[PDB]
Amino acid sequence: EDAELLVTVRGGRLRGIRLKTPGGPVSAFLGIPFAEPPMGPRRFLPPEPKQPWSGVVDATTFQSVCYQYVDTLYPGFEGTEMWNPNRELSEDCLYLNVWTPYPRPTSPTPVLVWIYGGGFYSGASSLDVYDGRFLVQAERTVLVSMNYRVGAFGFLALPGSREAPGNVGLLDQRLALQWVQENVAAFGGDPTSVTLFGESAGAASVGMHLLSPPSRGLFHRAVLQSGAPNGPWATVGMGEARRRATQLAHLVGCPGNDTELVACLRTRPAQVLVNHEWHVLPQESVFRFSFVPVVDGDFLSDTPEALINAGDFHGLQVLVGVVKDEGSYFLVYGAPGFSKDNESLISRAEFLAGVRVGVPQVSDLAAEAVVLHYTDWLHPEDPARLREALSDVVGDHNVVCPVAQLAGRLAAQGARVYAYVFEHRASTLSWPLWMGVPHGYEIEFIFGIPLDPSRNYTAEEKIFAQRLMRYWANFARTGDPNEPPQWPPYTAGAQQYVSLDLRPLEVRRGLRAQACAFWNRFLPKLLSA
Amino acid sequence: REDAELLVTVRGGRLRGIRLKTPGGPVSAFLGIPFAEPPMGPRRFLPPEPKQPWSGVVDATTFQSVCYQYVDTLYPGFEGTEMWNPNRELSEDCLYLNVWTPYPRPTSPTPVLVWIYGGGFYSGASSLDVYDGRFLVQAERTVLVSMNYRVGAFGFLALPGSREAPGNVGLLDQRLALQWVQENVAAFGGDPTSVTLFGESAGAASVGMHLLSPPSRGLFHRAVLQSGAPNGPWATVGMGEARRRATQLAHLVGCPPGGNDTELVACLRTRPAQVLVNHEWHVLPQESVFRFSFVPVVDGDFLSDTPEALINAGDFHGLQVLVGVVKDEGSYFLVYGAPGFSKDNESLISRAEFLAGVRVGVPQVSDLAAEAVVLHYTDWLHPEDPARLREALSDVVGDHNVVCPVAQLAGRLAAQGARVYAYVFEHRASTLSWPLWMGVPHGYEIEFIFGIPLDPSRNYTAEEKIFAQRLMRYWANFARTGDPNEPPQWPPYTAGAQQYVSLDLRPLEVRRGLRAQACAFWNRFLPKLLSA
Ligand SMILES: *[C@@H]1O[C@H](CO[C@@H]2O[C@@H](C)[C@@H](O)[C@@H](O)[C@@H]2O)[C@@H](O[C@@H]2O[C@H](CO)[C@@H](O)[C@H](O)[C@H]2NC(C)=O)[C@H](O)[C@H]1NC(C)=O
Ligand SMILES: *[C@@H]1O[C@H](CO[C@@H]2O[C@@H](C)[C@@H](O)[C@@H](O)[C@@H]2O)[C@@H](O[C@@H]2O[C@H](CO)[C@@H](O)[C@H](O)[C@H]2NC(C)=O)[C@H](O)[C@H]1NC(C)=O
Ligand SMILES: *[C@@H]1O[C@H](CO[C@@H]2O[C@@H](C)[C@@H](O)[C@@H](O)[C@@H]2O)[C@@H](O[C@@H]2O[C@H](CO)[C@@H](O)[C@H](O)[C@H]2NC(C)=O)[C@H](O)[C@H]1NC(C)=O
Ligand SMILES: *[P@](=O)(/N=C(\C)N(CC)CC)OCC
Ligand SMILES: CCO[P@@H](=O)/N=C(\C)N(CC)CC
Repeated sequence: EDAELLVTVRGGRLRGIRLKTPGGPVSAFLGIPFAEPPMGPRRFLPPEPKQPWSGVVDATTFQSVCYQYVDTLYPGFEGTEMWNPNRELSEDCLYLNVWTPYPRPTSPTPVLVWIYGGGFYSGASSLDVYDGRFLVQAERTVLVSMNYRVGAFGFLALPGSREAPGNVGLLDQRLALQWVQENVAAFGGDPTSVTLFGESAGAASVGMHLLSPPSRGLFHRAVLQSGAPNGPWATVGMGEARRRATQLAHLVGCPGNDTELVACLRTRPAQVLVNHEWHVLPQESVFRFSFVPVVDGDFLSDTPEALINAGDFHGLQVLVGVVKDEGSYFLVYGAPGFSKDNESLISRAEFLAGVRVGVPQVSDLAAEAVVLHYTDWLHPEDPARLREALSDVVGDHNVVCPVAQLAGRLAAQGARVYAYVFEHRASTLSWPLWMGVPHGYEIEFIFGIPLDPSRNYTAEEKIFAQRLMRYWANFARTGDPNEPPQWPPYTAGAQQYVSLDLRPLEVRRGLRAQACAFWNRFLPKLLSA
Repeated sequence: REDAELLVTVRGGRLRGIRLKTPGGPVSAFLGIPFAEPPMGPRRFLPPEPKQPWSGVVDATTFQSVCYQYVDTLYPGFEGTEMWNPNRELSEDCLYLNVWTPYPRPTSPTPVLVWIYGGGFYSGASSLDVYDGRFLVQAERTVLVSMNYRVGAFGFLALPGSREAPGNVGLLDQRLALQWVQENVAAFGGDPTSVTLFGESAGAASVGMHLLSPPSRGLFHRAVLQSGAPNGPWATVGMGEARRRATQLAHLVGCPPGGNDTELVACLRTRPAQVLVNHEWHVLPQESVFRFSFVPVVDGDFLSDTPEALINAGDFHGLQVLVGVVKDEGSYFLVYGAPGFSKDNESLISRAEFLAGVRVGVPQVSDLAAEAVVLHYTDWLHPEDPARLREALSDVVGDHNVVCPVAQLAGRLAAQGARVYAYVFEHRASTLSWPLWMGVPHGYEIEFIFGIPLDPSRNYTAEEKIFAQRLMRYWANFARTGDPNEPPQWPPYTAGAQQYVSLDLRPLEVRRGLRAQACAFWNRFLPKLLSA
């Protein structure tokens, strides 16, 4: 009966499991309840702290995945199934996981806290690609990851109402961060050295905790991978949030009091809400999600973009970056002429049609400005160039330029910023070659998944993964990824970043500076007049 | 006695010319042929009336007066500016034309080249040294004609709808000269069935307007547009703005002491010509470069619609045109008002001066339009580099006013049935007096087209004399056949391939795109922005 796997937290006693890695054992505590189950009357409500328990909670296996849409675009395809739930769906899903070295550390060790992505409509801390055992063994850190409510269950908002205030999925994350502050020392973690990191909507979540004062005291450093809180998909206004919530109620046979409305929604099975989730969007689109954080003055006192411009970020260190081809993944989900199973050599007409889908809810004039900038007017109809251009449109608008704006504003306002572009295409990648390095496929290297012997990564890849784990952990420990070729900080003027691939670090200038000047500087002025 | 080669009878009466010496042999020149009644006194602002017949022999032996115009004083005594200033006395009695013909007179009908000078519709003269037609005629055996036309208020002041000052009379001066060519050029040996118009800057815009005006279209067969287009943002003005500028000029000179148009023009006609010139520039609505007070007006008569509309909607089958630009169209105009610019220093401007220059180089556009210009012409990896900013503002002014209007005209004509040839002139003359940073400025291909390097009193290199002879051959080949190529090839310009040739001391090099990325902004996007 192993004392290393027995831990007492404030709520009671836990029993963990000893996990094997190629580098030696790891202690894991999986499925720790940090909130009361948000069931029945608690649906749509802020999380409530988990009440204490007697006896020993079995923390030896992942708990349920929060209720979410399950992707069916390519059934059985590894490229999509790796993101789908690998545990049963349940609204009883507010659990977190702790990985720690074996034996448990006696002195405080820096803590890494992972927030998964998935467009605020999906995701789980139990996915194979988020396995924390390799990072913990290799870099001697404590790693924490939590489940948080997604879709309507986490972000349906009737603003001003108590029954459905919105942003409760963000409050799930905050409660887990508060849990870390109060309990991580029992596992050997240092609550005074907590580094948030997340990808896609998880990166947008990290940025929103940066911009919400009640969350700012719960961590010390931040890593934003391929996502930003100022992304055009990451927040929604109060009026549009109310419209989407009201439209969902109509679609599921629900009725006008906000109270009556939510009460009827609470009688519906969770799967029924999921089945109508995508139908409340105003337009046919890619890279848009129905229920996302709402700007209502509470969690976010203003839009993330306003909060970024007006903040004093002295004393903050951030690590941000993007993959080489942020836009390609999303094109197969609705852009005309695109598929993972052919070359997606689109025509000019399909390109123009894709622009309206990839840049939804903008005026015709705004769309024409997009076409002007992303057309090569010496080769206006070349299919290969059009395919690459539409990928750039979607990737720049939704990921690269929001990340570039956040990096530049934080750096100019006192933060130390390190920026990267991930440019290695995994030898095991199942997506076609034309997609390049797609969104989300740096994660497996950050987590050291290539070190798993049962996988088919090359020897060079394993060394690459170990390099990236060292950068990320160096940043967690010191706020500086460099090993004491150097990685210089990103600044609004020099705009320096490094490329991450099998070659040594290469310093370059500009995160798509010409393109992002369009999205970040001109287009806001066009839309306002 | 008399040299029969220098005696010609036209419809108005008899003329006596002069024999000119050229390095290649003699040429007959008839300079100062009256083609209209002098538009003086009551005839000021009125359409030209044909010159009434005369008895005896008119001596057409020297250039006549320059039409009344502003005289540039930016760099007094400087060759780069003085070469464009009048070289004859100013007078409203200025409606004369010139004919150069080979000596002896041609035996069979010879193709005719007709030159229309530029000068922003406010200046210019057919008598400038750089327009000397003796070298083209001797080298290529063509007949060359050039005319004076009224400029400034005298040629383009418009009170639209008014009978006393209808506007566009300077264009009617050009048309009357073209009608004179049809009726009389055969007496000099010229072929009235093979007439090629060519002009530069506002002369090129004038050529394009004759292409788009049916009464002029029957008077010529081919066109050459050098560094100018009728669809340039400076080349035409609306009816209301023309009336506002004309009314403001009258107000500035004490007329009336608006109101009745007849009375208004009658008061203007009592003012000395120099008094009108002295107030010409004060009627512009905004501080700017590349904008001129009195230009052709779109009033439904000479131009039934805007040139852009007429170009987009026209059928141009059976037409051959040659168009082109110099390498640095914008640089010349920057020293005339862009902050931080001068011919006497490097003009390495700051970011603030660049932003200020954009409003001067793109006048009368909304703040949003100006922001679009700044977005496009800023290198956001080097947003404050002075050298890059200087080059960028030159591109802004050159693309907006010359390159992109020419590219739009070239693309639409080619797509709608015309045979188009396009060039970029990239040779900086060894004799150029402008600073090195200005590159190949606007207007400095003309001396090579006219073969000026062949003048023995000039100091051009031997390569430049060979170069000049190449260009004269291209232009005359086009005049004779509609194809500059010899009976390295010059391919036609098309809306898709967008092929043009570089003209310099090296052989022809074929390239693609007349600043396609930049001109997509000016020609395709910016119009949509201004309408919303
Ligand atoms: C590339 O594929 C897309 C997607 O089509 C699907 O996948 C293909 C592998 C094939 O099995 C198709 O039959 C599938 O529908 C093609 O775009 C579709 O084209 C059809 C016309 O044949 C049209 O009815 C659909 O609406 C199109 N779908 C989308 C999303 O645009 C595309 O034509 C293929 N490119 C080729 C073949 O060059
Ligand atoms: C605008 O004024 C003209 C000119 O009026 C003439 O000149 C003034 C100085 C004054 O002496 C008037 O008495 C003159 O008549 C008008 O054109 C004249 O119209 C009359 C009547 O139809 C005619 O007999 C004259 O020949 C015209 N003179 C011309 C054409 O030179 C014109 O009608 C006025 N328009 C208005 C007031 O709208
Ligand atoms: C480059 O020259 C301009 C023009 O100034 C004139 O020309 C210069 C060559 C020199 O002879 C000056 O004395 C002339 O006044 C400079 O811009 C001017 O700067 C002065 C004061 O420095 C100001 O009063 C004028 O308004 C400016 N004019 C314009 C059009 O901006 C410019 O500063 C010079 N650049 C240098 C020296 O780097
Ligand atoms: P992100 O939330 N993340 C996505 C789509 N992902 C699958 C590749 C990683 C979990 O994108 C929407 C912002
Ligand atoms: C539209 C303004 O440009 P154009 O009229 N021509 C110019 C300025 N010159 C002087 C270099 C040639 C006569």
